[PDB]
Amino acid sequence: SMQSSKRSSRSVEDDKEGHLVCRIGDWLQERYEIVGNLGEGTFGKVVECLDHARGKSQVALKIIRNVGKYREAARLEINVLKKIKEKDKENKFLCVLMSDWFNFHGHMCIAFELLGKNTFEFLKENNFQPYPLPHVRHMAYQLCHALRFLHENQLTHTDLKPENILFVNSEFETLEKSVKNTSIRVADFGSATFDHEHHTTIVATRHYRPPEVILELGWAQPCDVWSIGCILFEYYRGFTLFQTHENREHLVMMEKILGPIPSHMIHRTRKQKYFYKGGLVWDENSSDGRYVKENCKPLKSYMLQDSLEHVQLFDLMRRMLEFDPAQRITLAEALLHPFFAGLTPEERS
Ligand SMILES: CCN1/C(=C/C(C)=O)Sc2ccc(OC)cc21
Ligand SMILES: [Cl-]
Repeated sequence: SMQSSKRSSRSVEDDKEGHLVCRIGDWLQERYEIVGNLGEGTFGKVVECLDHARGKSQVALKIIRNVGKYREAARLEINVLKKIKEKDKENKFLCVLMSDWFNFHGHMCIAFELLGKNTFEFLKENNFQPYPLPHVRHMAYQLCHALRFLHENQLTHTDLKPENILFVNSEFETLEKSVKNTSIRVADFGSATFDHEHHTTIVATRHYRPPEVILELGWAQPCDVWSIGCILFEYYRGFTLFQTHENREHLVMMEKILGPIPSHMIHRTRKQKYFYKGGLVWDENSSDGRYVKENCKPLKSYMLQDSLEHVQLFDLMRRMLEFDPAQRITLAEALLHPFFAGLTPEERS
Protein backbone atom coordinates (compact mmCIF):
# COMPACT_ATOMS: atom_id res chain seq x y z
CA SER A 1 0.00 0.00 0.00
CA MET A 2 1.19 3.66 -0.63
CA GLN A 3 3.89 5.09 1.80
CA SER A 4 5.90 8.46 1.67
CA SER A 5 9.45 8.28 0.06
CA LYS A 6 11.50 10.26 2.69
CA ARG A 7 9.93 8.34 5.62
CA SER A 8 10.04 4.83 3.89
CA SER A 9 13.68 5.33 2.65
CA ARG A 10 15.04 6.10 6.20
CA SER A 11 12.88 3.36 8.01
CA VAL A 12 15.29 0.30 7.53
CA GLU A 13 16.31 -3.07 9.22
CA ASP A 14 17.71 -6.50 8.16
CA ASP A 15 16.56 -10.00 9.21
CA LYS A 16 18.85 -12.80 10.61
CA GLU A 17 19.86 -13.82 6.98
CA GLY A 18 21.06 -10.19 6.25
CA HIS A 19 18.11 -9.66 3.82
CA LEU A 20 16.63 -6.13 3.90
CA VAL A 21 13.23 -6.44 5.64
CA CYS A 22 10.90 -4.84 3.01
CA ARG A 23 7.55 -5.12 1.22
CA ILE A 24 5.48 -3.61 -1.64
CA GLY A 25 5.22 0.19 -1.12
CA ASP A 26 8.68 0.59 0.52
CA TRP A 27 11.10 3.12 -1.07
CA LEU A 28 14.90 3.33 -1.64
CA GLN A 29 16.94 6.54 -2.35
CA GLU A 30 13.67 8.58 -2.20
CA ARG A 31 13.48 7.33 -5.84
CA TYR A 32 12.56 3.59 -6.15
CA GLU A 33 9.05 2.47 -5.11
CA ILE A 34 8.71 -1.33 -4.70
CA VAL A 35 5.58 -2.53 -6.66
CA GLY A 36 6.43 -6.29 -6.94
CA ASN A 37 8.75 -9.34 -6.51
CA LEU A 38 10.60 -10.70 -9.58
CA GLY A 39 12.79 -13.39 -8.00
CA GLU A 40 14.97 -14.21 -5.00
CA GLY A 41 17.91 -16.46 -4.03
CA THR A 42 21.02 -16.92 -1.91
CA PHE A 43 22.37 -13.54 -3.20
CA GLY A 44 19.39 -11.39 -2.10
CA LYS A 45 16.05 -10.43 -3.79
CA VAL A 46 15.04 -8.79 -7.10
CA VAL A 47 11.99 -6.45 -6.73
CA GLU A 48 10.15 -4.54 -9.44
CA CYS A 49 10.21 -0.75 -8.73
CA LEU A 50 8.86 2.42 -10.30
CA ASP A 51 11.71 4.97 -10.81
CA HIS A 52 10.21 8.35 -9.74
CA ALA A 53 13.29 10.29 -10.99
CA ARG A 54 12.49 8.85 -14.53
CA GLY A 55 8.69 9.25 -15.04
CA LYS A 56 7.92 6.13 -12.89
CA SER A 57 9.49 3.76 -15.53
CA GLN A 58 9.74 0.12 -14.40
CA VAL A 59 13.05 -1.36 -13.14
CA ALA A 60 14.28 -4.72 -11.81
CA LEU A 61 16.17 -3.70 -8.60
CA LYS A 62 18.53 -6.41 -7.33
CA ILE A 63 18.98 -6.00 -3.53
CA ILE A 64 22.00 -8.08 -2.25
CA ARG A 65 22.13 -9.47 1.28
CA ASN A 66 24.28 -7.72 3.97
CA VAL A 67 26.74 -10.69 3.67
CA GLY A 68 30.42 -10.09 2.65
CA LYS A 69 30.77 -12.75 -0.08
CA TYR A 70 27.48 -11.64 -1.78
CA ARG A 71 28.47 -7.93 -1.35
CA GLU A 72 31.84 -8.66 -3.04
CA ALA A 73 30.36 -10.76 -5.89
CA ALA A 74 27.93 -7.79 -6.57
CA ARG A 75 30.80 -5.24 -6.50
CA LEU A 76 32.53 -7.32 -9.24
CA GLU A 77 29.29 -7.61 -11.33
CA ILE A 78 29.01 -3.79 -11.03
CA ASN A 79 32.65 -3.27 -12.23
CA VAL A 80 32.00 -5.58 -15.29
CA LEU A 81 28.69 -3.77 -16.04
CA LYS A 82 30.55 -0.36 -15.88
CA LYS A 83 33.27 -1.60 -18.29
CA ILE A 84 30.67 -2.99 -20.78
CA LYS A 85 28.65 0.31 -20.59
CA GLU A 86 31.83 2.42 -21.25
CA LYS A 87 32.63 0.31 -24.38
CA ASP A 88 28.97 0.50 -25.62
CA LYS A 89 28.19 4.22 -24.92
CA GLU A 90 24.74 3.94 -26.66
CA ASN A 91 23.76 0.25 -26.06
CA LYS A 92 23.91 -1.07 -29.70
CA PHE A 93 25.12 -4.55 -28.44
CA LEU A 94 21.97 -5.91 -26.68
CA CYS A 95 23.27 -6.34 -23.10
CA VAL A 96 21.02 -5.70 -20.06
CA LEU A 97 23.33 -3.01 -18.46
CA MET A 98 22.63 -1.07 -15.19
CA SER A 99 20.55 2.14 -15.08
CA ASP A 100 21.89 2.66 -11.48
CA TRP A 101 23.68 1.09 -8.51
CA PHE A 102 24.09 2.29 -4.92
CA ASN A 103 24.93 0.93 -1.39
CA PHE A 104 21.66 0.98 0.66
CA HIS A 105 22.87 0.41 4.27
CA GLY A 106 25.32 -2.41 3.31
CA HIS A 107 22.96 -3.72 0.62
CA MET A 108 24.50 -3.47 -2.87
CA CYS A 109 21.58 -2.53 -5.15
CA ILE A 110 21.66 -2.75 -8.98
CA ALA A 111 18.84 -1.29 -11.12
CA PHE A 112 18.10 -2.68 -14.63
CA GLU A 113 15.48 -1.66 -17.25
CA LEU A 114 12.57 -4.12 -16.79
CA LEU A 115 12.34 -6.50 -19.84
CA GLY A 116 9.99 -9.52 -20.47
CA LYS A 117 10.18 -13.29 -19.82
CA ASN A 118 13.43 -15.13 -20.34
CA THR A 119 13.60 -17.60 -23.28
CA PHE A 120 13.32 -20.57 -20.90
CA GLU A 121 10.15 -19.31 -19.09
CA PHE A 122 8.47 -18.50 -22.51
CA LEU A 123 9.29 -22.03 -23.76
CA LYS A 124 8.00 -23.60 -20.48
CA GLU A 125 4.77 -21.47 -20.83
CA ASN A 126 4.40 -22.95 -24.38
CA ASN A 127 4.57 -26.55 -22.97
CA PHE A 128 8.22 -26.75 -24.35
CA GLN A 129 6.84 -26.52 -27.93
CA PRO A 130 9.93 -25.20 -29.69
CA TYR A 131 10.49 -21.80 -31.37
CA PRO A 132 9.82 -21.77 -35.13
CA LEU A 133 13.01 -21.64 -37.25
CA PRO A 134 12.55 -17.93 -38.19
CA HIS A 135 12.55 -17.03 -34.39
CA VAL A 136 15.53 -19.34 -33.72
CA ARG A 137 17.31 -17.57 -36.66
CA HIS A 138 16.61 -14.00 -35.38
CA MET A 139 17.51 -15.00 -31.76
CA ALA A 140 20.68 -16.75 -33.02
CA TYR A 141 21.68 -13.60 -34.95
CA GLN A 142 21.20 -11.34 -31.85
CA LEU A 143 23.26 -13.69 -29.55
CA CYS A 144 26.09 -13.77 -32.16
CA HIS A 145 25.94 -9.95 -32.43
CA ALA A 146 25.88 -9.30 -28.63
CA LEU A 147 28.65 -11.78 -27.69
CA ARG A 148 30.84 -10.87 -30.72
CA PHE A 149 31.08 -7.34 -29.30
CA LEU A 150 32.08 -8.68 -25.79
CA HIS A 151 34.51 -11.21 -27.37
CA GLU A 152 36.34 -8.50 -29.42
CA ASN A 153 36.56 -6.47 -26.13
CA GLN A 154 38.54 -9.34 -24.40
CA LEU A 155 35.46 -10.51 -22.42
CA THR A 156 33.79 -13.95 -22.01
CA HIS A 157 30.32 -14.33 -20.38
CA THR A 158 30.92 -17.99 -19.26
CA ASP A 159 27.28 -18.68 -18.23
CA LEU A 160 25.03 -18.24 -21.31
CA LYS A 161 21.78 -20.25 -20.92
CA PRO A 162 18.13 -19.73 -21.98
CA GLU A 163 17.22 -18.18 -18.48
CA ASN A 164 19.89 -15.37 -19.02
CA ILE A 165 18.42 -14.44 -22.44
CA LEU A 166 15.43 -12.07 -22.08
CA PHE A 167 12.71 -10.90 -24.54
CA VAL A 168 12.47 -7.07 -24.57
CA ASN A 169 8.70 -7.85 -24.77
CA SER A 170 7.35 -11.45 -24.39
CA GLU A 171 3.75 -10.62 -25.59
CA PHE A 172 2.55 -13.48 -27.89
CA GLU A 173 -0.09 -14.47 -30.50
CA THR A 174 -1.84 -17.93 -30.48
CA LEU A 175 -1.54 -19.47 -34.01
CA GLU A 176 1.21 -22.95 -29.93
CA LYS A 177 2.13 -19.46 -28.53
CA SER A 178 4.37 -17.40 -30.88
CA VAL A 179 6.16 -14.31 -29.46
CA LYS A 180 5.16 -11.08 -31.36
CA ASN A 181 8.68 -9.59 -31.20
CA THR A 182 11.84 -11.84 -31.05
CA SER A 183 14.13 -8.94 -29.85
CA ILE A 184 16.29 -10.34 -26.95
CA ARG A 185 18.92 -9.04 -24.53
CA VAL A 186 21.81 -10.90 -22.81
CA ALA A 187 21.76 -10.75 -18.95
CA ASP A 188 23.75 -11.93 -15.89
CA PHE A 189 27.43 -10.73 -16.27
CA GLY A 190 28.29 -11.85 -12.66
CA SER A 191 30.72 -14.51 -13.95
CA ALA A 192 32.09 -12.60 -16.98
CA THR A 193 35.91 -12.81 -17.18
CA PHE A 194 38.41 -10.58 -19.06
CA ASP A 195 41.33 -12.23 -21.00
CA HIS A 196 43.95 -11.01 -18.41
CA GLU A 197 41.96 -12.12 -15.32
CA HIS A 198 42.09 -15.34 -13.29
CA HIS A 199 39.90 -17.98 -15.00
CA THR A 200 37.93 -20.07 -12.46
CA THR A 201 38.22 -23.77 -13.48
CA ILE A 202 34.54 -24.86 -13.78
CA VAL A 203 32.35 -22.29 -15.65
CA ALA A 204 28.93 -22.50 -17.40
CA THR A 205 25.85 -24.45 -16.36
CA ARG A 206 26.07 -28.25 -16.97
CA HIS A 207 23.97 -28.37 -20.24
CA TYR A 208 25.88 -25.43 -21.83
CA ARG A 209 29.37 -26.41 -20.65
CA PRO A 210 32.00 -27.18 -23.32
CA PRO A 211 34.46 -30.10 -23.45
CA GLU A 212 37.61 -27.94 -22.80
CA VAL A 213 36.01 -26.89 -19.41
CA ILE A 214 35.02 -30.51 -18.48
CA LEU A 215 38.57 -31.68 -19.36
CA GLU A 216 40.20 -28.54 -17.68
CA LEU A 217 42.25 -27.62 -20.78
CA GLY A 218 41.85 -23.82 -20.45
CA TRP A 219 38.82 -21.81 -21.75
CA ALA A 220 38.15 -18.41 -23.40
CA GLN A 221 35.58 -16.85 -25.80
CA PRO A 222 34.96 -20.21 -27.56
CA CYS A 223 33.22 -21.44 -24.31
CA ASP A 224 30.39 -18.94 -25.12
CA VAL A 225 30.15 -20.27 -28.71
CA TRP A 226 29.54 -23.85 -27.41
CA SER A 227 26.86 -22.50 -24.98
CA ILE A 228 25.14 -20.64 -27.87
CA GLY A 229 25.14 -23.88 -29.96
CA CYS A 230 23.44 -25.82 -27.10
CA ILE A 231 20.95 -22.89 -26.66
CA LEU A 232 20.03 -22.88 -30.39
CA PHE A 233 19.40 -26.69 -30.27
CA GLU A 234 17.05 -26.21 -27.23
CA TYR A 235 15.17 -23.32 -28.91
CA TYR A 236 14.74 -25.57 -31.99
CA ARG A 237 13.60 -28.82 -30.23
CA GLY A 238 12.53 -27.46 -26.81
CA PHE A 239 14.70 -29.93 -24.81
CA THR A 240 18.39 -29.71 -23.90
CA LEU A 241 20.92 -31.35 -26.17
CA PHE A 242 22.84 -32.87 -23.22
CA GLN A 243 20.48 -34.30 -20.53
CA THR A 244 23.16 -35.42 -18.04
CA HIS A 245 24.67 -34.49 -14.62
CA GLU A 246 28.07 -36.31 -14.84
CA ASN A 247 31.24 -35.46 -16.85
CA ARG A 248 32.04 -38.99 -18.25
CA GLU A 249 28.44 -39.59 -19.46
CA HIS A 250 28.39 -35.95 -20.78
CA LEU A 251 31.58 -36.56 -22.86
CA VAL A 252 30.11 -39.89 -24.21
CA MET A 253 26.94 -38.00 -25.25
CA MET A 254 29.17 -35.48 -27.04
CA GLU A 255 30.78 -38.41 -28.98
CA LYS A 256 27.39 -40.09 -29.83
CA ILE A 257 26.08 -36.69 -31.12
CA LEU A 258 29.19 -34.94 -32.62
CA GLY A 259 31.84 -37.62 -33.31
CA PRO A 260 35.22 -38.36 -31.68
CA ILE A 261 37.00 -35.97 -29.28
CA PRO A 262 40.30 -34.84 -30.84
CA SER A 263 43.12 -37.12 -29.61
CA HIS A 264 45.26 -34.06 -28.47
CA MET A 265 42.46 -33.02 -26.02
CA ILE A 266 42.43 -36.56 -24.58
CA HIS A 267 46.32 -36.56 -24.34
CA ARG A 268 46.46 -33.15 -22.53
CA THR A 269 43.72 -33.71 -19.87
CA ARG A 270 44.54 -34.57 -16.20
CA LYS A 271 41.21 -36.58 -16.32
CA GLN A 272 42.92 -39.78 -17.67
CA LYS A 273 40.55 -41.99 -15.57
CA TYR A 274 37.74 -41.21 -18.14
CA PHE A 275 39.85 -42.94 -20.92
CA TYR A 276 41.45 -46.33 -21.71
CA LYS A 277 43.98 -46.55 -24.59
CA GLY A 278 42.70 -43.10 -25.66
CA GLY A 279 38.93 -44.09 -25.84
CA LEU A 280 36.14 -43.07 -23.37
CA VAL A 281 35.37 -45.74 -20.73
CA TRP A 282 31.65 -46.50 -21.15
CA ASP A 283 29.40 -49.56 -20.60
CA GLU A 284 26.96 -49.60 -23.60
CA ASN A 285 24.89 -52.37 -21.82
CA SER A 286 24.24 -50.67 -18.43
CA SER A 287 21.01 -48.85 -17.60
CA ASP A 288 22.63 -45.49 -18.52
CA GLY A 289 24.29 -47.15 -21.59
CA ARG A 290 20.88 -48.26 -22.90
CA TYR A 291 19.43 -44.78 -22.22
CA VAL A 292 22.25 -42.91 -23.99
CA LYS A 293 22.27 -45.27 -27.00
CA GLU A 294 18.43 -44.90 -27.47
CA ASN A 295 18.37 -41.10 -26.90
CA CYS A 296 21.68 -39.57 -28.13
CA LYS A 297 21.98 -39.76 -31.97
CA PRO A 298 24.03 -37.83 -34.57
CA LEU A 299 23.16 -34.09 -34.44
CA LYS A 300 21.59 -34.13 -37.97
CA SER A 301 19.04 -36.78 -36.83
CA TYR A 302 17.29 -33.99 -34.72
CA MET A 303 16.36 -31.95 -37.86
CA LEU A 304 12.51 -31.49 -37.99
CA GLN A 305 12.50 -30.50 -41.76
CA ASP A 306 14.96 -31.10 -44.71
CA SER A 307 14.69 -27.64 -46.40
CA LEU A 308 17.97 -25.68 -46.82
CA GLU A 309 17.20 -23.17 -44.00
CA HIS A 310 17.15 -26.16 -41.53
CA VAL A 311 20.39 -27.58 -43.10
CA GLN A 312 21.98 -24.14 -42.60
CA LEU A 313 20.89 -24.01 -38.91
CA PHE A 314 22.33 -27.53 -38.30
CA ASP A 315 25.58 -26.66 -40.12
CA LEU A 316 26.02 -23.48 -37.92
CA MET A 317 25.21 -25.52 -34.72
CA ARG A 318 27.83 -28.16 -35.86
CA ARG A 319 30.40 -25.36 -36.22
CA MET A 320 29.51 -23.86 -32.80
CA LEU A 321 29.84 -27.39 -31.26
CA GLU A 322 33.36 -28.24 -32.62
CA PHE A 323 35.27 -30.13 -29.86
CA ASP A 324 38.49 -28.15 -30.38
CA PRO A 325 37.92 -24.57 -29.19
CA ALA A 326 40.73 -23.43 -31.60
CA GLN A 327 38.63 -24.87 -34.55
CA ARG A 328 35.17 -23.75 -33.23
CA ILE A 329 33.60 -20.99 -35.33
CA THR A 330 34.04 -17.46 -33.82
CA LEU A 331 30.97 -15.23 -33.58
CA ALA A 332 32.57 -12.83 -36.18
CA GLU A 333 32.64 -15.87 -38.55
CA ALA A 334 29.13 -17.03 -37.44
CA LEU A 335 27.65 -13.64 -38.46
CA LEU A 336 28.82 -14.42 -42.07
CA HIS A 337 27.26 -17.93 -42.02
CA PRO A 338 24.66 -18.33 -44.83
CA PHE A 339 22.03 -19.35 -42.17
CA PHE A 340 21.70 -15.56 -41.66
CA ALA A 341 20.90 -14.97 -45.40
CA GLY A 342 17.34 -15.95 -44.27
CA LEU A 343 16.87 -12.86 -41.91
CA THR A 344 14.33 -10.17 -42.98
CA PRO A 345 16.01 -6.79 -43.77
CA GLU A 346 14.31 -5.58 -40.49
CA GLU A 347 15.82 -8.46 -38.40
CA ARG A 348 19.24 -7.92 -40.10
CA SER A 349 19.34 -4.24 -39.01
C1 LIG B 1 14.83 -11.86 -11.65
C2 LIG B 1 15.07 -11.45 -13.08
N1 LIG B 1 16.07 -10.38 -13.30
C3 LIG B 1 17.33 -10.42 -12.79
C4 LIG B 1 17.82 -11.43 -11.98
C5 LIG B 1 19.15 -11.48 -11.46
C6 LIG B 1 19.52 -12.65 -10.59
O1 LIG B 1 20.00 -10.62 -11.72
S1 LIG B 1 18.30 -9.09 -13.40
C7 LIG B 1 16.97 -8.53 -14.39
C8 LIG B 1 16.96 -7.48 -15.31
C9 LIG B 1 15.81 -7.21 -16.04
C10 LIG B 1 14.68 -7.99 -15.85
O2 LIG B 1 13.59 -7.78 -16.65
C11 LIG B 1 12.43 -8.61 -16.45
C12 LIG B 1 14.67 -9.03 -14.92
C13 LIG B 1 15.83 -9.32 -14.20
CL1 LIG C 1 39.83 -36.58 -9.85
